Amino acid sequence: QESVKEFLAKAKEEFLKKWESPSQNTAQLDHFDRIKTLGTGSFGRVMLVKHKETGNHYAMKILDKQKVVKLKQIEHTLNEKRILQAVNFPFLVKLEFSFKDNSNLYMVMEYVPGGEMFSHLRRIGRFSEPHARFYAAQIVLTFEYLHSLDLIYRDLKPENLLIDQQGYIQVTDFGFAKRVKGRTWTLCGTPEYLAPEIILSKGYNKAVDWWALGVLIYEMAAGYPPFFADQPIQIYEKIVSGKVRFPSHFSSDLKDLLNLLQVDLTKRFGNLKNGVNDIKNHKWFATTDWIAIYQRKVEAPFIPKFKGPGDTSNFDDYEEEEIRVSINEKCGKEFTEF
Ligand SMILES: O[C@H]1CN[C@H](c2nc(-c3ccc(F)cc3)no2)C1
Repeated sequence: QESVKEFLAKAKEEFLKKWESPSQNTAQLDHFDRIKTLGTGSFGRVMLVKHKETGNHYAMKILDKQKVVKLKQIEHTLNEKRILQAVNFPFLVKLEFSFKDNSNLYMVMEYVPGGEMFSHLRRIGRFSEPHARFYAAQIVLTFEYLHSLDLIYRDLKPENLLIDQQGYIQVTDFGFAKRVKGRTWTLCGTPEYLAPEIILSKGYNKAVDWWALGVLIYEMAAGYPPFFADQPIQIYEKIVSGKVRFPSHFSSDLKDLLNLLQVDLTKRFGNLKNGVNDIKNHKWFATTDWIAIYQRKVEAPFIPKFKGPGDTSNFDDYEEEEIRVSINEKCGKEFTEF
């Protein structure tokens, strides 16, 4: 459709202008009050903060430079910030500011108070097909956008999909996203969502995101992932096997679409001559109005319960640790471009 082709051509022009001249150093730490830890990992965490002059709330991702170096995440961290400052799409969390100091790297993002899709899925058990289809359509459009910019996302899982005040998705965590025109080789991603070609250490491409969409749709509609097992090595054996079992409650159209979980990447939907259109035109999506979804004109199946833009009740509790800043600069060379 020409209107879609023209939209994507403008989207790539605007991305490239920011990609080639990235913003830097657009805030500082003492402009914000720290409120609460929203999540934690091996080299970073995310904290709710409030801007002291405007009163606006944000989610601030804080990375310790020395730990980034030690866990071999330098390039990944530079990818994350350079991509986030350049993209713009209705279903991607927005980067508002970025900066660094002697000790840390900071990405200040919009705060989405409805919490992770993962929490809501585990509460209710499983989503109906219409409810799963509403979220899946947003991921299909987001991947069409990212792939047209030559970006692979590589971290799709329910924990990275936040639910906003209108019940739509905001994708967060660009820590494994990368600009790739051909193949790439890094081992990364959560075990249950890895495509076979990642597990087998091959040069892989954007088809790994369409595989991960198949895992996400199965998990939303079943309540558990298709290759579940107790330990990673057992998960990986099931992934490479070519076999999947579907619950009897799945529709025949859903089973047929889940062409996404095709072990041969050269036969996988999203990676054929018609690209994303094989997914968008599949019978499981026959009731989906793609333009209305993009315009946020569809009524969502679920509106999260929260009291206001500072409420943290849809996130969980972590031990609260200091944000320390050394008097000496650490790892200045490695992070020059941030
Ligand atoms: O053998 C026992 C122990 N684990 C099994 C299990 N059942 C599910 C499940 C989750 C959500 C659903 F909607 C449906 C089923 N997850 O684990 C049952």
